[PDB]
Amino acid sequence: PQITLWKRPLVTIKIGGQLKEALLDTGADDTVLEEMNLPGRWKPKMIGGIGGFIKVRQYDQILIEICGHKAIGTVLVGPTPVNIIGRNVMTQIGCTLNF
Amino acid sequence: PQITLWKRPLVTIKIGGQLKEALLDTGADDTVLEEMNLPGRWKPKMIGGIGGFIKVRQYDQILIEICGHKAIGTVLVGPTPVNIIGRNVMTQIGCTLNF
Ligand SMILES: CC(C)CN(C[C@@H](O)[C@H](Cc1ccccc1)NC(=O)O[C@H]1CO[C@H]2OCC[C@H]21)S(=O)(=O)c1ccc(N)cc1
Repeated sequence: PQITLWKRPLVTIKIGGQLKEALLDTGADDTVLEEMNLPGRWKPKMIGGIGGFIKVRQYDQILIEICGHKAIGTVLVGPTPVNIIGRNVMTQIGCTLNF
Repeated sequence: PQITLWKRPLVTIKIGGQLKEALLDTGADDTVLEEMNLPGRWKPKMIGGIGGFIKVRQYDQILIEICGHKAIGTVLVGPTPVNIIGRNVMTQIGCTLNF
């Protein structure tokens, strides 16, 4: 779909059999989700924002479904205030910016 | 133009007579710029993100020029690691997400 930006660009994702709302974030390099129940192994990692860093668990090769599209890639799980879909996923569903 | 997301959606902006590189950030409600010399009055404000919060100076009715397109609105200045063009400006230049 085409999405204007007068509101936050929220989309419904399905990941690990769970339904969540996440922000389409062109300013995010990778995908970060609030604390969630994901299966498998993971390697620690820290990511920085506008206020500093957070420590997260990096899961590899995780299936995400967004508004009918499917993507596999790295998902970071940690104390983010909001679920964010980063560029690593949006490239796989063909998301573009247009002005 | 149309912008894929395989790399950071960086653009060049003209503000306060200065040229700067900024990241088009659909995940940012407000525009936040690194420390820079801006004229006018302002009000203190704090904004939050990944890792915590930061103190910024809130400038209102500030002119921004991106790819010729002109916008006017609130510009926050403070210790952000990256210049961010938020939804408050992208809406004025007709920016949309498309997938
Ligand atoms: C977390 C969002 C709800 C809000 N953020 C916008 C977001 O795009 C930031 C904007 C951003 C971009 C670069 C550096 C700091 C902040 N990017 C970010 O945190 O991404 C991190 C996760 O993947 C990595 O990608 C880059 C940093 C990592 S934010 O920077 O904190 C922000 C919050 C409020 C306003 N008014 C303006 C900006």
